[PDB]
Amino acid sequence: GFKQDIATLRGDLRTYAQDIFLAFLNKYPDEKRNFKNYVGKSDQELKSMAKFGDHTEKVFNLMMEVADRATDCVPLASDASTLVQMKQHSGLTTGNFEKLFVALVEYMRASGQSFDSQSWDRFGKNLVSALSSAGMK
Amino acid sequence: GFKQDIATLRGDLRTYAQDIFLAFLNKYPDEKRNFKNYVGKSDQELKSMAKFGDHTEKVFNLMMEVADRATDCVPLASDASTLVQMKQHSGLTTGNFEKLFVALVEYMRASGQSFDSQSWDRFGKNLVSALSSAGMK
Ligand code: HEM
Ligand code: HEM
Repeated sequence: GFKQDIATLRGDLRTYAQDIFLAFLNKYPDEKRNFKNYVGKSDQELKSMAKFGDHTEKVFNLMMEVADRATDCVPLASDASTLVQMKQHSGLTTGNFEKLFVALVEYMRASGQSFDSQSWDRFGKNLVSALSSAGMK
Repeated sequence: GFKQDIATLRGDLRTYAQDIFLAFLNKYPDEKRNFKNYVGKSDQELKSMAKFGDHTEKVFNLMMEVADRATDCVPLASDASTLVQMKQHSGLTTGNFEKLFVALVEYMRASGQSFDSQSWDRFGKNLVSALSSAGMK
């Protein structure tokens, strides 16, 4: 289930983080514009870029902690507040996070591994809800 | 405390894993003989190899899972058994693990962060005991 999935992703986190974030950027090409120097690059070029590798690893390290601290796929309010107050996320909305979780769930369903994709769908919706209550537009 | 330390380390797992492993190898150069692929290389050469980062991240992820499952810094006997039965740990003794934790605690005390270095010292001692009880020489 959900708890074992966190363990599965952590076991190969660098690979999963890059694969899932690329799936997001390719499913929603407009989301590349939030990032500098991502446009015009294929996936293998992105994986060679320092800031891509560093950001995606930090995204997923923290996301797995938020998932780990949730109860029944509902995140702690404090984790939602933490994500809203990050200075780097100045011009983000919940829609950016919504789209990331649609791509993540789609990646899990296509993967052939036994992820609990329904729980991740719930987790993504509940995190978006928490982000809005914490102050994200 | 200890539980926050796990969250700090997991937040930047690949970076901490490499720096701590290098601190171990450089404090105890005899231990590098166990890692034939890493002999003859400086710190920056090792950090530039993908296989070094990949290995240290996987190892450190498992160490954090063991630490997370411990009670009062006492690891589960089942986790100690997993570590003893791993094929890559054939020929290791509890002395190798003791040296790892001396270097870990030294690294935490020098880092200038608010790690609970005393709890990690206790966890290392209790892990060494559990490894003996699970069959390690
Ligand atoms: C979901 C969990 C996320 C976490 C934990 C997270 C975390 C971080 C962190 C630690 C940084 C470091 C600042 C830096 O050096 O760039 C950062 C920057 C950044 N993040 Fe995120 N982020 C998340 C989601 C997103 C999403 C969905 C977007 C969508 C656009 C995004 C866009 C950015 C951007 C644009 C930067 C600044 C780098 C740049 O200007 O290209 N993040 N984020
Ligand atoms: C709590 C402490 C430790 C944990 C959780 C741990 C875990 C692991 C894991 C998961 C692997 C396989 C990694 C991979 O697939 O690349 C591994 C390999 C290995 N470990 Fe450990 N280990 C620990 C302590 C040690 C110590 C103290 C030593 C020696 C001083 C050691 C020596 C080795 C060696 C030689 C390998 C083979 C690496 C290779 O050939 O690629 N381990 N360990």
